[PDB]
Amino acid sequence: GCCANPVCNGKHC
Repeated sequence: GCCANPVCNGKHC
């Protein structure tokens, strides 16, 4: 997942 990523958190999470 990419929810741990600062931006992808709010993107794909």
